[PDB]
Amino acid sequence: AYRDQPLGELALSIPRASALFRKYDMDYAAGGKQTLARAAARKELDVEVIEAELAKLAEQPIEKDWRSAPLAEIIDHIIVRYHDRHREQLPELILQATKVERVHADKPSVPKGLTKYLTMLHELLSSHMMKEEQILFPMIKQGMGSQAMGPISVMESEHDEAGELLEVIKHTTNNVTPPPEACTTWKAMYNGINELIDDLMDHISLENNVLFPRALAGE
Ligand SMILES: [Fe+3]
Ligand SMILES: [Fe+3]
Repeated sequence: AYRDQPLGELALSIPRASALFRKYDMDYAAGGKQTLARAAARKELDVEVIEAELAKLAEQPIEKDWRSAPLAEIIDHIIVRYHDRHREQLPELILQATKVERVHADKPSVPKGLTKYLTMLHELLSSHMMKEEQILFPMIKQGMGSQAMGPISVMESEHDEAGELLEVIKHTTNNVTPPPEACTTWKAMYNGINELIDDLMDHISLENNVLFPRALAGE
């Protein structure tokens, strides 16, 4: 019956379900309202297998369940756990990609364009996180979340843009899989990319699937 539940709710209730969905390239973050059934069908996946994997994960509860946590605590968590980390992650990745694209320019597997797309993502996240921290999050903390349809819709649109950039970054890097000739810096950079993707999806998931709907509902 997991297939009839939304991707977002599964990711938020089952430990490491997020990483399972990442493995299947299912967008539980911006597309978290869609059922696992619909997502698995769009990708021609055996949904029974996925339900078995989720059942194994669900043997234990999620260590921290944010679905019912105070919105102020969710906001403060987002800022430290995700916003502050993205601010450090992206500059480092941009410099690594520049070095990789230069040093391995001749090699056929080099992820040409990676720096460009990381820079685009960094520019988007920088302004985006500033708008949330300076406009939307204070509004929610003040209790005006029920009036935030406009601002939230803008943020969710920017989340979609970030999702599109993540898709290009994954394609450019053969789904963040380095070639055999990959140097240490190359492999380390891909590990950092996967960490960024993991974090940004959980980050967007927490906003799209918990903070924003609960704020709009007046919680
Ligand atoms: Fe955010
Ligand atoms: Fe956001």
